Amino acid sequence: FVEMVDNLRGKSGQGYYVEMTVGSPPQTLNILVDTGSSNFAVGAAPHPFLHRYYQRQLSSTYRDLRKGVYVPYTQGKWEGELGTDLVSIPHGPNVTVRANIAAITESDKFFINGSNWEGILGLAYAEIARPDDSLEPFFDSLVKQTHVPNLFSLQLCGGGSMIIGGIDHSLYTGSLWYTPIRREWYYEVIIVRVEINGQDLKMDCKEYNYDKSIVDSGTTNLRLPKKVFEAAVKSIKAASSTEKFPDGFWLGEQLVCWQAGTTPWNIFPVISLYLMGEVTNQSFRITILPQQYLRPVEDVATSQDDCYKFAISQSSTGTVMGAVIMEGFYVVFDRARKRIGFAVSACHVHDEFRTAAVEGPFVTLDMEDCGYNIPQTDESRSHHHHH
Ligand SMILES: CCCc1cscc1C[C@H](NC1=NC(C)(C)Cc2cc(Cl)ccc21)C(=O)O
Ligand SMILES: [Zn+2]
Ligand SMILES: [Zn+2]
Ligand SMILES: [Zn+2]
Repeated sequence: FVEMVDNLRGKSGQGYYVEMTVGSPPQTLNILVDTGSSNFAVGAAPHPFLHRYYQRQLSSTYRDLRKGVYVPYTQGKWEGELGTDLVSIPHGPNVTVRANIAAITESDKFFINGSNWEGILGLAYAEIARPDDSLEPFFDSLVKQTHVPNLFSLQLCGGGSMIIGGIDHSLYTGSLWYTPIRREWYYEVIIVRVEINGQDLKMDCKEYNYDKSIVDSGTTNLRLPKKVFEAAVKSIKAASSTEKFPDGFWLGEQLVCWQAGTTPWNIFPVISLYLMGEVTNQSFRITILPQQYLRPVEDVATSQDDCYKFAISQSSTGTVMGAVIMEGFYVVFDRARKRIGFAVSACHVHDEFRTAAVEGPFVTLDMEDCGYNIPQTDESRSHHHHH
């Protein structure tokens, strides 16, 4: 897949984007790759932080679906008008498809200064598409209309590659290990064990996946459920206790610095997440270096210093394995086989003495179902799904 290597740009803090062309003649736009959502949505009116956007009036192949859509986040919102147009990925597969496109007409705190993407590509499943699961996501349209294989892989480099329809063995080293997709909505997986510098957190493993665990290229941080977040911070604090940081650091709200080149990497522990194997009673681990969760941020005054933000944060909506965790790894989203693969990426994050790793198997004489069952609402229970 030589044509698809290096088809991503961006960083964990602002997102990774791929070029896509919409309409005819083709309008080229840079589009955020988001495995945490399922809508293809592009800015479609002027915005102070955009200079280009999708002009529906310039596309001869645009069709209005005459239905609006409103997508609120905790942190902002986008809204728009649904339609369809021709869509290609110029540094992707040699195919063109008719896809749904939400033309974003208004938004709040969605587009950010200097991100360089004008739209989001929701790669997750129809169950979570807005307004409902009848709006076919982009990837489903791609596979249905072209028989490209039903899989894509992400190598995020903190630069990167989204390989559509296959696995490129140049982008990884060592074994690819697969964890099952628990349910096809988010890319949901199950964590069976957590260690921080070799020490087991020793929590009921359902706590790890409360109320889900997901792989999300649209989220910067590793996000952890409250109880797990507190046990991890306690453990990382213990390891690094030669350094007393302000509370705002552990909250992600403040940088901590050392003199250029002197950052004591060794006092920050590795985190291993053991993911359910394809074989019952097997798991494998992904091992995250401190350089993945302590992220450099160059502030104006501190030119003499390397300064860092803590990129693990508390969640009330489950574990999120966001971009800073994926950056170590070649991640295969094998929708055909309902599984996600992890291998050590060819773009390595390095540490003096330790390596981000993917290792297995680890066998357990049980476990234990570590999956959590989200309490079924009457709203969910009642919608009919006639497919
Ligand atoms: C790696 C992408 C990071 C990135 C680009 S813009 C903001 C971020 C940080 C991200 N939040 C968001 N992600 C996307 C996928 C764009 C969805 C969304 C919508 C709104 Cl209305 C506000 C923030 C975010 C996070 O919470 O971590
Ligand atoms: Zn190009
Ligand atoms: Zn019905
Ligand atoms: Zn349905």
